[PDB]
This record gives sequence, C-alpha cells and structure tokens, in this order.
Amino acid sequence: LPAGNYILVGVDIDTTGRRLMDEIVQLAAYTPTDHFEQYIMPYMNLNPAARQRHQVRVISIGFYRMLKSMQTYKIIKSKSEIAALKDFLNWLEQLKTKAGPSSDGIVLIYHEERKFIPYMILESLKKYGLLERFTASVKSFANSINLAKASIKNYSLRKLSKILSLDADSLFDGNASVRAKLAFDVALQLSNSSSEALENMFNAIRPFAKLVVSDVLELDIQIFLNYFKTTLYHRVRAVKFRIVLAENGFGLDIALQKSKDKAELLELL
Amino acid sequence: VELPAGNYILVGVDIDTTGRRLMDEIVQLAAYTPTDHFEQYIMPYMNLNPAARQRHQVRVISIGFYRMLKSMQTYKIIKSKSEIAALKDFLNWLEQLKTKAGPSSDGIVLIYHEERKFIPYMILESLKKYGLLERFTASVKSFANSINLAKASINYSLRKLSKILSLDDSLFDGNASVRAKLAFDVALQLSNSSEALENMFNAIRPFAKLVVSDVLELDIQIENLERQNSFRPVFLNYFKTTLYHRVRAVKFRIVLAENGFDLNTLSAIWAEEGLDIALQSIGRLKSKDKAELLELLDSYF
Repeated sequence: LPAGNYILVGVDIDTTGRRLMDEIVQLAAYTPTDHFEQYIMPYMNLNPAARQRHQVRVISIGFYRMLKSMQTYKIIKSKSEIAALKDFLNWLEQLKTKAGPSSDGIVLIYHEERKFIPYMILESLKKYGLLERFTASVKSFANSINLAKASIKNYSLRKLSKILSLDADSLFDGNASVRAKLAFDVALQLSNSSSEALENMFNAIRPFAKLVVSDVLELDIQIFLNYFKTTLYHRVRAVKFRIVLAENGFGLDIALQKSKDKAELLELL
Repeated sequence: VELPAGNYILVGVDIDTTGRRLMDEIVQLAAYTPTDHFEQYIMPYMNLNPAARQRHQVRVISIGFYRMLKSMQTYKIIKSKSEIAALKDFLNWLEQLKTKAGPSSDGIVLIYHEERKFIPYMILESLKKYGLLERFTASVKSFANSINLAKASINYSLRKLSKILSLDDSLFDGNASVRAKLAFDVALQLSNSSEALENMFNAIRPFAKLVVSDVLELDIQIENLERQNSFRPVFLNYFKTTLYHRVRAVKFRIVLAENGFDLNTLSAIWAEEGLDIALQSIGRLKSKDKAELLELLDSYF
C-alpha cells in the first residue's frame, strides 16, 4: 500500500454462518467522529450457532419475516442487502468528502483470526456490481489482529478488550457495531502504545495493509469415499454425491423427499 | 400513440408475486415467443400470502433453517435464484433475442395482459434496484397492455379471454410461463381474427407505452402509495377529542414506524389476532398502550 492521507474506519459484520455462501445480517463501520450500522434481512434463517453469537433471530408472523433481538426481545428494523450497501456506500463517500481532495481514500480495519470479513463484503459488492464505486472510496482492507501478535492467532478481540479494560457488561461483542469500534480502539492504543495519535495509527497499519484488488483476487480462488474404488456405476454416483452435498453447504429423510442409499450411507458414520 | 414505427420483436411477459402491491416481490419471471421462451423462479425474502399460494400454487417452506420454494402441485422443491441473477439471465435472453433479428431490428416490445396495471411497474422497480434499467432499455423499448384489444374486438381478464377464444385444459394459468404464452396467443388471434405477426404489431402499437412513460408513471404510483401509506385514517377520532389523545395518537404512529410497521403490513397480518404478537414484539410500547392499539386495529377492519 502506498503512503498518503487515508481515512481509518473499523469494520465488522454479523452473518448467518462462517462460510462464503452465507449471508450478512449486519454491516457496521466506526470512526470516533462518525458511525454506521444497518441490519439486513437474510434469505435463510439463522442457524443455532448464529443465533448464539449475535443474539438475533428471524421470526415469522405469517408472510412477514422480521429480525428480533434476543437481548431486548424487540423488533430490529432492517433493509435488503442491496439497500444497506448503497447506504453503506453513501456513508463511505461522505467520509472521504469530509476530508477534502487531500484524502486518498479509506482503509478498512478488521480484527479476526481467519480472514473472512473482507471477502464477504467484497463478494456482496461484486454481487450487485458495486465494486467499482467501492474502489473510489475504499482503497484497502487491513487486518489489525497482526499488531496484537506483534505487540505481545489466539488473540481474540474479546481477550484484548479485557486487557485494555475496554470490555463492558453494557457492550455485547456479538454486535458488529461493538466489534467495529473495539477493532478501532484496540488498534489505536496499541499503535500508540489526538490528530497526532491518528498519524501514528496509519503508519502502524500500513505494513498489514492490502490493496482491494489483492483481496478480489484471493476471493475468486476462495470461491462417498468407498464408492470411488469399487466400480464405474459407483464412481459416477459418488462424485455426484460429493458435488451435490458441497453445493448446498455440506430431517435427513424429509430433505430428500434411490436417495435412501445416500441416507443409509449418510446414516453410516 | 407514442411508439415509433420500426422492426420490433413481440415478447409476451408476465410475473408471479408474493402479493399485488408494488412493495411485494417477484417469485417468477416469464417471457414468451413462438421460437424461444424464458422462465426463472426467484426466492423472495418474505413469504407468500395465502392468496399468492392459492393463485400460483407455490409456497415457501423451512427445511431446518434454510428457506426454499416448493410446488403445491408436485410437492417437489422448486430450484430458484436471486432476483439480480434472474434479471441478468433475463437481459441476456432479451439481448440474444435482439441479436438474432439482425441490425435491422429496432428492439423488443413486451406484451402483458391485465385490467390493473402492475406487471410493467414491478419489473421496472426490480431493474431499478440494481441499476440494470439503463441496460434494459437497450433491448426493450416498450411495455404494452394487450387487454385493450379485447375491449375493442369484443372485465376481459386473461382467464376469461382464454375461455372465450377456446385457448383453455392442463395448463395452469397461475404459472407465469403459461400466462406469458396466453397473453401472446390471445392478442395474436384477435389481431388476425410472417403476415400474422405484422397484424399483431399493428394492433398493439396504439397501446404500446415507451419505457420512459412507465418509469414516470411508476414514480407517481410509488408516491401515491407512500401517501396512501398513512395511519391518519386509523387515528381520525383521536384528533377531534382532546390534546391528550392528540399527543398519544402521534406517539402511536411513531412507535409503529420505528419498527417498520405500515398499515398495509399490519392490515395483512390480521387478515392472514396475530396482531398481538406483532404489537408485543414492539419496543418502547407499554402494556396498557398495546391493549388500546389492538382494540383500535382490530376495529377499522
């Protein structure tokens, strides 16, 4: 990443799962001067692990689906994914505009062990053909988990929070808006240890900064055993079984409703 | 008559939806010509109201936590796509259709058939969501309601016309692909009472609206809807009595809005006692206040 006058924004997302084929439920961004968050209505419902992590679930009142916070048991207002991304893109542009012509874009800062957040956001932008507009405002993604390891993998955003006393019973780390802020605050105090303090932060984040194009490239690349030995009839079907299961993201009988052999072989374990 | 003369391709078109309001979703998109046809089911974010399930014999189910479409005729899962993907499929189909007509063709006229204008508005609003509307107008030049021919040649619903023209059956007219073909064939027969398509075009041309015209109408329909989407009629009696009711009236209209609850949304839920759950999930609404809202919302129906 080349040097210059960049804006720093912490980002994180709540999702229905940890796979690329899963969906975004919340998109959150933070700066000390401005913050953005929007809940998004997903196609699918949240699995048990997703409801546990974000404490949000989809409920149905007949035809009407809605997000409900498990904390307050109240309704979360939400938008479509496309609608929220436009709101996100409009918000990012205001940030760059507010910095003047001198600003050379925005650097999004996230904090996680496995690279996932940037891929999901980019995959959704490439979904609706909004990547070009995004490139105008944002110039790089940068993982901040590296600074922790450098100044101390197995450095959870929750653990660091306790160290710097940023943790609060009032703040739930399952919410993306909290993690976006904590990603920033953690990256702020460690980069240092007002205006001047931020200057130190860019320089500390530069090494781990990656160009958007680099991720878009890494995104594309990221995007029945016993049967293969016996005979041809079995071999063709196993490849069919491996492909069909993989596409759908892999009650057993109901989904299939021939395929019982898959169920018996799936019953086999 | 605003459609200029030219070498246009006639394509019948229709859609399946979760409802009959502009804020609803397209479940299936269908387009027909005698030589080529297009159909694609689309997963909605919400579900289908009982009317939609009844009309199209399609519904959403939940296997585990995944949602997916299901046929109420065959009881088999209906493979579907995202809307943006189905539209990119549509445009490609419309574009290769225009290519096969040579450089002489001046574009495509989409033919739909209905008494209440709806189809063109929905398809445009969907294209608008993704900025695909500019690309759409490269292949398509007009939407045209062919119901006008029926009034002249003989309400005149596409089902009523199917029976009068003996076009009816095994084909279920709750499927968009069927109605697309029927819209096309109805108009073609009436226009004739190569040479066959010339008569068809000459007949629909007077009712063929330019895309721009319908986009302008769409914005008016949207504006009229959002004006029509008010709680003012429900809280009319609150303003006549006193200030106490006046303030609480506005207070109620506010709470509902913060939770994405419109009158059409709440009206729909009652039609499909369910209000209680809808009102219970509302935050910053006190228990005693809820009882009043339910009483008020159960009334007015």
